Amino acid sequence: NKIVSHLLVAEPEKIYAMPDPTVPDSDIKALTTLCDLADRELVVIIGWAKHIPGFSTLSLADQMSLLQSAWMEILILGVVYRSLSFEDELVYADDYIMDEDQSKLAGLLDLNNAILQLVKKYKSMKLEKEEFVTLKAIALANSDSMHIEDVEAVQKLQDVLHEALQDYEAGQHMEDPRRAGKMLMTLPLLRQTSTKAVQHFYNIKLEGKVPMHKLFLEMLE
Ligand SMILES: CC(C)N1CCN(c2ccc(/C(=C(/CCCO)c3ccccc3)c3cccc(O)c3)cc2)CC1
Repeated sequence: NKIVSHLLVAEPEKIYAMPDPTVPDSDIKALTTLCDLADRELVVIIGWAKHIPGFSTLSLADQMSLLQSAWMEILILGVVYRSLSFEDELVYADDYIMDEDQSKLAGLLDLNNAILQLVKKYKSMKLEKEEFVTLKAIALANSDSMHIEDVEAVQKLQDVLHEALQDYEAGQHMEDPRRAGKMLMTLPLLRQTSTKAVQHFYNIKLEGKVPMHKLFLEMLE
């Protein structure tokens, strides 16, 4: 329960979405709200990544290559998790919950129903925070960057969290021996949500004027 518990120990406190009650809800209102929210989560994810046992010792050039590859998947994974104790809604933040009608209004119904599949599949198999923490970290390790300096040391980080997930699953879950595989086999749908999400993010020109790669190196200092 070592890495799992240490992952568990390194979760960030809940950050809050804080929508304007002054502004009539709209397309522009929703995208503004979620934009500011993700910006704040990203600050917290650079912080949370630094606590991944092993992440700190790699290149700065490779620390970017992961976050730049994982950050949307990690955003989505958090939202997926908060969303289980609800029904057919997405909990971006405790104070911000979007349902089908609200997705259709932000121009995200397509993407959200996909993320709602991941909500469903996880709750269908009663996912545990220990499993969430360890999967969330796995997604950051296996983001498949195009350009890694130590293509060896990353596989180490993958192999460790991989072991952690088997050791834990073997341990607290002997009811199902083909269960980490099940857990690992959700990773694909989570890539497709992220891939579509990232594409939309560009199509409506949300990247701003400093490239994401530039912002990630700043924070990692
Ligand atoms: C200027 C730059 C530094 N910024 C800009 C904003 N950007 C951003 C905006 C929006 C998002 C999300 C979404 C979620 C839609 C899923 O249904 C999104 C994606 C594409 C288009 C419209 C909404 C998001 C995801 C999960 C959690 C969450 O809080 C926010 C992420 C990131 C981050 C960086």
